[PDB]
Amino acid sequence: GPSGIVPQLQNIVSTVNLGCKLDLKTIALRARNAEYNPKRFAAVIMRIREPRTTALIFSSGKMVCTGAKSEEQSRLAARKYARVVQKLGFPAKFLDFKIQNMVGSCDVKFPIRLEGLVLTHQQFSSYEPELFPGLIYRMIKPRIVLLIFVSGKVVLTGAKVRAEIYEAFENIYPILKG
DNA sequence: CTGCCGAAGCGAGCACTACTGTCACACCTATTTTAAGCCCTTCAATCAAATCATCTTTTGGTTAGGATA
Repeated sequence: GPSGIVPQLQNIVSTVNLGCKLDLKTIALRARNAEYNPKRFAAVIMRIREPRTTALIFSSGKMVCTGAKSEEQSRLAARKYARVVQKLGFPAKFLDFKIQNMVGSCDVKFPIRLEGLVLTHQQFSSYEPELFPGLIYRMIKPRIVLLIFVSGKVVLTGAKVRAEIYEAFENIYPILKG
């Protein structure tokens, strides 16, 4: 059963279609929050604290936002940037909101001997202590990629909802225990 | 007044990896979030090697406990 520690989400990734053409130079000229460094990259990157997130905008009318701790928080930040662009003088719309990725982490509070895991799980676990200190495991159900360390803490990514993170956590937990 | 054919020296066949005309798709980086491990600096707290001050062990000379020659 559960060890009493829940996987806390660390990140959320989401995108929405603004539905109109925008001028990045105009945004950099008007908005009190903007980049335009075309010498490096022709784009504008936002960020707000409530929710704590970073978003990025193009002239093509797409938005990519990331940084929240919950999917609904990410959507709130997305709608905040949509409001900002609407009051920037652009006819922005909050259309086709899609959630792309999230990151979570947890712990088991006992040491992990990676050698046994690689010896019994090499077919899906990649161990290489020379470059990346931890161990890499790719999980199929659901499409999750997992990082495991000796300290017992685990990083989970590749899901679309917190339920997937929890379910993968409890799938791996017996393996971590033994 | 023009023309044939020999003598000797040449030759062959057998021994139970350099550029150029394109072209699309790679190369390239705009950022988010971890979990333990990273390189270099850079100063600060602690340390230990070397040097200075002084007590003491002994090597040449004076003193009065001590003695021969």
